Amino acid sequence: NSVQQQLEALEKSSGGRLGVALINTADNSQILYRADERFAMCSTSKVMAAAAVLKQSESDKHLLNQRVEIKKSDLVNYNPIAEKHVNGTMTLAELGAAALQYSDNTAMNKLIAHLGGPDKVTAFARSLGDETFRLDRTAPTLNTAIPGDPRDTTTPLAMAQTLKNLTLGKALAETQRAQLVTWLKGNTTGSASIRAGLPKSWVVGDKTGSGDYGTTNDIAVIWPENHAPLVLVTYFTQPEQKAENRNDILAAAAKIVTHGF
Ligand SMILES: *C(=O)[C@@H](NC(=O)/C(=N\OC(C)(C)C(=O)O)c1csc(N)n1)[C@H](C)NS(=O)(=O)O
Repeated sequence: NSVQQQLEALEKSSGGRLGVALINTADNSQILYRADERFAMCSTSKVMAAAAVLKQSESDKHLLNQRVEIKKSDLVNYNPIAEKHVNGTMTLAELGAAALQYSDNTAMNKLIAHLGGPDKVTAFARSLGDETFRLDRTAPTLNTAIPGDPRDTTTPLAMAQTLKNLTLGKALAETQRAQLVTWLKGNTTGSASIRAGLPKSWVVGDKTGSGDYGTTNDIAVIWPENHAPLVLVTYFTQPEQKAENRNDILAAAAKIVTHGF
């Protein structure tokens, strides 16, 4: 059956709602499934916050090494890196690395605070031509992922387009683009998500997110060995608040849409 039929069948088996957008940069073709529907981004939103700081750094050569004080009161629900630095400092670069590669929620919050609040992350997305993205809350409440809640949402297509712009395209000056890509490639949290649906030796940069309603997300740039890059967003969410997360669904979707590549 067709790729579309395969995705529909995956969603049917899934017990939830699947959103996929793949951009094949070889020919600019797309594989879209519920790609204009809103999903809670959860921690995939951290890419936008880190990139907003990278944009600022273009015009401030001291920004990435700027010290940020980490206090006990900054710790939240999940902060494996920031907890190592309580009573000390981390640089903005180190906070970007922790936010993206470990999904440290304290690090995300420091990025947001530095920028001046969630609305400034939204403004940065808008500056990239993304009319869809919105950040409304800090971590961890940005991961509540309540069905139909527009807060902290985007669509798979909007996020795939913006991720392509960020990592391979026109959003950031070169040094900054390269830094974002280095961060994403070194992600530690994505083994069982998109990466698990791909050949083991393909190079991937990604950012995961998991929240309530079993909301299980991953956004990736994928470099095949003999082909142009693919940009892939896989979002998944479920009807019940305490549903288990389902990274296996994301891996399955990735395998479906990258077949033949
Ligand atoms: C981002 O998506 C972020 N999610 C959370 O902080 C929530 N749970 O995360 C962990 C991994 C601890 C979990 O047990 O699911 C969460 C659930 S409900 C709520 N308000 N927050 C995590 C840290 N990012 S990820 O990339 O590791 O998924």
